[PDB]
Amino acid sequence: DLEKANVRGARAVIVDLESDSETIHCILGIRKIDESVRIIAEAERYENIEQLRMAGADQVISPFVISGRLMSRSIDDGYEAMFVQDVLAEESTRRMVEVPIPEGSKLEGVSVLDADIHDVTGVIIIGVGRGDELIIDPPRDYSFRAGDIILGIGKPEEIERLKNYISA
Amino acid sequence: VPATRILLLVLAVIIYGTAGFHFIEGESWTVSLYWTFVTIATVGYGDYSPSTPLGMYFTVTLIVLGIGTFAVAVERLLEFLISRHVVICGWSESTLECLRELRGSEVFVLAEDENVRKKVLRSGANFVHGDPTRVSDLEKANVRGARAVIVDLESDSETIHCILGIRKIDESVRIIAEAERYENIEQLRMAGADQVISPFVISGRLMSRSIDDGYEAMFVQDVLAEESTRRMVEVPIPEGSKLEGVSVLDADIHDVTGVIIIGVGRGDELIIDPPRDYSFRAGDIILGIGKPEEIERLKNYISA
Amino acid sequence: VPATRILLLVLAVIIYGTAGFHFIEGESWTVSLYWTFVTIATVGYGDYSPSTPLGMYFTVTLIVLGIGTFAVAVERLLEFLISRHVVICGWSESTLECLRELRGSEVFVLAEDENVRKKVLRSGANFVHGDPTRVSDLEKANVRGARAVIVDLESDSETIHCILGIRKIDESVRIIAEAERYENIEQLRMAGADQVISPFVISGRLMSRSIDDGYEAMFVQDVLAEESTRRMVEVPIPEGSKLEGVSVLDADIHDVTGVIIIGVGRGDELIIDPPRDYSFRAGDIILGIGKPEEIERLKNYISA
Amino acid sequence: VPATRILLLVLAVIIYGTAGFHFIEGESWTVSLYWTFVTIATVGYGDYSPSTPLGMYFTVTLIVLGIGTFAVAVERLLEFLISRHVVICGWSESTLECLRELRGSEVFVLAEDENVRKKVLRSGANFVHGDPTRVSDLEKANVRGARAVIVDLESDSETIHCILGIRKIDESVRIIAEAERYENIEQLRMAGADQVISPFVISGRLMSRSIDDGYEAMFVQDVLAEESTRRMVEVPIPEGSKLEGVSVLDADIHDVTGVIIIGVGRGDELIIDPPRDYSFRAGDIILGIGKPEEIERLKNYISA
Amino acid sequence: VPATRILLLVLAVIIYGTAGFHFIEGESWTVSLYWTFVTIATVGYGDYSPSTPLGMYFTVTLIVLGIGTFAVAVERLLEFLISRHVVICGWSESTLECLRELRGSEVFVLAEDENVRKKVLRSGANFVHGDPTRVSDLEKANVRGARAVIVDLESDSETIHCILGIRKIDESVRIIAEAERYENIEQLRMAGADQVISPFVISGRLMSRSIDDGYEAMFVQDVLAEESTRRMVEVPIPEGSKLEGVSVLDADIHDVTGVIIIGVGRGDELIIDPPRDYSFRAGDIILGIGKPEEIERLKNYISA
Repeated sequence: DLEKANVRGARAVIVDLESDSETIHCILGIRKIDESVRIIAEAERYENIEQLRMAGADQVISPFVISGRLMSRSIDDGYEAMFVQDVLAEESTRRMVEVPIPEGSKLEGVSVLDADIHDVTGVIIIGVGRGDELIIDPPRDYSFRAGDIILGIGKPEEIERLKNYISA
Repeated sequence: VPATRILLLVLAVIIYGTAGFHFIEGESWTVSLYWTFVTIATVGYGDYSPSTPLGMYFTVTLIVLGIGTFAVAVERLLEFLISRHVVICGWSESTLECLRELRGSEVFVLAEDENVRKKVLRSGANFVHGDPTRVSDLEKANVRGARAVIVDLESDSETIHCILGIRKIDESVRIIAEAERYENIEQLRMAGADQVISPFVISGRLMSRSIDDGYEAMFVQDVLAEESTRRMVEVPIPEGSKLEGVSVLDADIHDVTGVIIIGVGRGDELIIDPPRDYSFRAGDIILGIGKPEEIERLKNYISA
Repeated sequence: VPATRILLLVLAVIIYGTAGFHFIEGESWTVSLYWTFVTIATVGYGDYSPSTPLGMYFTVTLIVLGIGTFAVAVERLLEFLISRHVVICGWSESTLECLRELRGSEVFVLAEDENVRKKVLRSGANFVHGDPTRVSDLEKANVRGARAVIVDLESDSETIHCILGIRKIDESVRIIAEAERYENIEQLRMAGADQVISPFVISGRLMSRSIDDGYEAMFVQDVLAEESTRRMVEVPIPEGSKLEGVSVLDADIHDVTGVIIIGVGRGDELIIDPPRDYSFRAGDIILGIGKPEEIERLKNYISA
Repeated sequence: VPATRILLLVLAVIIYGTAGFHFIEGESWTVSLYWTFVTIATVGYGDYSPSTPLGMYFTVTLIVLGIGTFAVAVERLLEFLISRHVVICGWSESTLECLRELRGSEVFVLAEDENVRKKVLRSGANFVHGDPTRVSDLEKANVRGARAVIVDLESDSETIHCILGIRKIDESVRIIAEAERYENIEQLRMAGADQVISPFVISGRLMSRSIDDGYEAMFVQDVLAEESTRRMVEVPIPEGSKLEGVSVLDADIHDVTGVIIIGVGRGDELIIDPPRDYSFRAGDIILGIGKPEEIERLKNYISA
Repeated sequence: VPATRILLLVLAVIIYGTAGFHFIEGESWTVSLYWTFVTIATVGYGDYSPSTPLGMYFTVTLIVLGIGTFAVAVERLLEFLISRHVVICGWSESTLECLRELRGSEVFVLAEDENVRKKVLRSGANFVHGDPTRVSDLEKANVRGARAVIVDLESDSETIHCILGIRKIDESVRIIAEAERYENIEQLRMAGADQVISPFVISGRLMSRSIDDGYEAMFVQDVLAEESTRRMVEVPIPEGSKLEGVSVLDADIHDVTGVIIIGVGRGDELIIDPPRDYSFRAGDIILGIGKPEEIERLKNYISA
């Protein structure tokens, strides 16, 4: 019944079943068929995240851990929960985006201090990602590479200015 | 048997014994009271004892009627001799991780299931048995003196009922509710919750944004964890600081400190990525991301 | 162990101790009996005690055989020592509010469920476990001597069945029933109910008369609540009163007393807004609304 | 704790107390033993008591080590000092009326529900908790030594399972089963029930024959009741009677006695309204209807 | 109540009584301490007793506060004065028969239900309440030191989850699983099970091979039952035996010993009906069927 639903030709599989044992079983059944498809799982318990990542899921998203950490941090004032719940909605004025660095750009080897993204463009640079790691608030000696992913927050005019600023 | 009834029964035995000994044996009221206690407790010093046949018969009756009554009374007596807090209504996984993050504070848990008391007492929180929708059981768990109430019940109807019960008790306490469905967010805000945290909407948007590459989910689940090098903390601008009237363009907080100023909040409104001519005030809550050394440097920079 | 067997065992110990002390130590039968109680109860005054080696050995045997036996006997004894009524058949919300207003009297609640025992005993009524449709379980709850029986069961067929059972037991008691549907009011009155109260018909009529403005529902739910200023009282006309044979036009109750005469009743009939030619009799019940000062003025007005 | 170990512990306390009092206070071994019992039992007459500081300290140690030990010892001692039947599997209304008709005989009841023990013990039958389909619980209820087992379970599958369990235990006992459906009669006979009583088939045929006038249902429900003047009893023809070889046409039992001979049975076969040339034997069971005077006359007529 | 707290409470009573008697009645500290013990133990010799009204009142207070406290203290004191295991995860029929054959060893049954405790303790195993999928509830049941873990849960996903948890705890223990479907045997072996037993595949193959005549099912269910005459035994070849380097054609086990050589095993492989050129080694396991006399003859045959 997995091979019914075209897992081989797919580009991403999202696994959210009724329990976590069923999620690990379905992830093993998916990895039986296509060993390179992207799997996004969902952990119903905190202990099972390393098991869901060992079983084969590329990205594990645990909603109850995020909910508990946003509940415990909103006792005083909930600016963090407001930030998290408002940056994700595709209706607001500011958007969190991923902008890739093309080959032949103007920022090969350029450090983030000399690049000066926030004053020139207006995009808040919260992280520079590469491969399967994300470096949140990178230090000033961080030299860019062609192939890095810049994760930022800004108005879409600032996003267009950032794409035109890093363009080759 | 209710403790108060046992109290009356033992008092009646005491009156019976004291009056009987006084009238039959002719000892004073005080001696007779003392003799009655000594006898029904089975101490029996023998400094006083009946010397008449009637007194002997009476004493046997007091022994039979009084020793058991006194024994039950003493055992019942044994039982009675032997910032603010946070109240949690309902038991789920979200409240479990919230209770993990709330160590060092006094936490009550109001839940209907009796067989969760072991995990509530192991997590470090006092368990209060009851129904969270009922006002009397809400009241017992000290909703009045709390600083925040966290409501996570099975459905949204019970959550709205709990929020309205808490608003019937205390109109000033903080309610943090959790939405199970998307459309009930505005209704949970209408009932009186101060902030509604909808976890399945966040999870669905992260699962939708994690198709190409999952940097957003990594960012959220990393900065919410208090284990990384960078921490999301809110610094307040104190009364009488160097930053009143100064815009963020004149400030350059990321240039002088190294924290990433991702938002400035006032009251219950937050503006993410504020524009350059946004004038700072005293009381605006700065939401930033940085190392704790940068956090202490930011506190020293915005000082009075 | 059956209580009666424990009784025999303790009596046997008492005989053994009394005869032994009498024969070995030479004290009177009465002193020996008293000494036996004092000893096996572990009181031990010491006014009497053995003075011979045989008596000492005997006393140790009595201690071993008697103290445990007496202890078990007293604890078993503990268990046995430790207008007219109203019977309520079934447990629901209507009987709950009826029990809330009926404080001070003796109420026996007859119900099938055993888990309602704690809430019945906390509301202030003696719980009688049974089936309200069975005749034997009705006779267990003392229906014969009661002054009213309130029937409210799960369906309407069960209510007619319980009414038929009570009428098989007693042909004079007052039965109050609750109808679930409008069609069964005549069947409940034919089966023997002295008054049928239909809550859903009242609720539907109030919900349909509350569309424009709901002063009818406010009037009903304010004069039935015993916390408001005005109360709906029934004031009976005594024999030999001043108002035997006067019309209600000539009597003029409202201006002289302050009460509002909404109706008068006789036997099992009621005349709402009685016309001016209605001549009063003795024994009539006056249904009125007023402040309790006006109620006492009306009561002093209709005196003999 | 094993009783014998408690015995050793109390003996050790007794040795400790007796030797201590003898050596410290200088009383005789016998007095010291007596004092030890009086003290550890908490009797405390005070005829003997310590008079030295060492004796006082020692006595407090004996009190602490000895009173609990003696208490546990006496309570353990307390414990040591202090035709055939019919088994019914399952509890229904049919078994309730069967148990009403079976007064004076020893009846076991094997049922799964624990909350029927009160009505089983009130009806006059011993209650055995268990599952009737399991062979161990079938065995406990003494199926081996019974004379008849009556099976009335919730369905026909459980009834057939119970019949096969009883046939696994005893192949000679009598099983009386009840069919809930019509088509399972031959299967309940295949499993091993000696007679299958299908009540809904009898009820349906009486309800079908009672449309015009209900004389058949009146006849059945009247002659089965042991309250009418006529009774359906089975008389056996004894060995060596006057009726062997004599046909019913030569007999004229209704002419000489007045009973109505409605059937003659042999073994497990019954022929209702037998023809005139049916030759009687010795051992044929005559099924008749008549008054008990006619029954005694019929017994005197067919005698040896 | 913790024993140490009860200790403090009784010490506090002792201080209260001793100081009170000393100051009110004027006896020495030692006599006052002794009197306090004699009184709160309810011994009451009467060698010392209060002689003033204040002392009498005080004594009644000590009696009430002290007798219960002392009683609880002595009972608490009473308490202080007076190969490797196999873990079974889940409870079903297969684990029940496995527990029936595994008598003599130590078995820890880990199960979610609490009502299986009595049948687990009656089958002869220590019950450990928990969830077999959780890692902490696995580590509670001592999986680390066991010699085999038997996993049989409700579904196959739960079985794979429990196997992954045990492999996270221990990488050397032997895991035996039970497959519900034929597709999950390879997933259970990849997840880490040392042996997967599929009962439904064996049952389906035996039911399909029992159409013509069922000698296969009789063979399997007779050689697995340890009540028959023949037993299926594994006989290991020791180091230094007489059969190192001989073929099975030249060894000729069956005529000289009487056993039937159905297969030989090495490591984790098995060769059923091994060909005649198979040369024996040391450490090989011989799987055979025979009478125990033939088994002992084979064991003496393969000696060093």
